[PDB]
Formats: sequence, structure tokens, C-alpha cells
Amino acid sequence: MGALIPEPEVKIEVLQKPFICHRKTKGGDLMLVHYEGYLEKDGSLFHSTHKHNNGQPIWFTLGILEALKGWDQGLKGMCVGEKRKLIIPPALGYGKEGKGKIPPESTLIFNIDLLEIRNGP
Repeated sequence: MGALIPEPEVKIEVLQKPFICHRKTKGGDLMLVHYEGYLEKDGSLFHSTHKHNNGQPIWFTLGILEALKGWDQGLKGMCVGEKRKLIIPPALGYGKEGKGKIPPESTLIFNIDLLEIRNGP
């Protein structure tokens, strides 16, 4: 019974949220983020800015399917200084194909810290 199968959806946990919030992310915003990505099955790290990007954060454009679908679903309405944990099912991650350090059908965990927001083009 297909009718009882829900659409894949990210679980969002807010790990840290500052008292201050001047601005929340919206579609087209540039987000400066640190992240750590883990495999849910064993908790092992597969990619992080800290380890795989020489300790440097990266820019991500929200809401244009620039990266994982789960990122677009999980990073809206976020303020600078906020840290979220996303549990991303494979259909919103790397799917049946997987990639590189990610096997097919992997559930993923991302801890993502928002450092800065800028206007997008």
C-alpha cells in the first residue's frame, strides 16, 4: 500500500541556537558553513570542512539544488551561529548510486554550522 509510504524527509535537530537573530536564510542566500558528514550506520566521518578542506568553511547557495536535496530541506530559516544536525535518508543524499566514500542507500548525518549569510546573485 503506496498510500501509507511517506515521502523521504530530513530530520532536523537544532544543536545550538543563539539568542540573537538578525536574519534567517532564504532561497538564493549564500551561506558560509562548516560541516561534518557521517554515515549513520557506524557514525564514521566521510567528509568535513575541518579535515578535507584544510580547516576552511565553504559557501553554499540555498534552494537551487546546488548540493544534496537534504541540504535544501534542512538549512532554511537558519541564523548565524546556529548549528543543526540533519539525518538525511538516501533519497535526499547520494541515493542508490552513492559516491566515493558513500555506499548505495546510505543514511547520512550532517552537523552544519552557519557562520555568515550573504545576498546571492
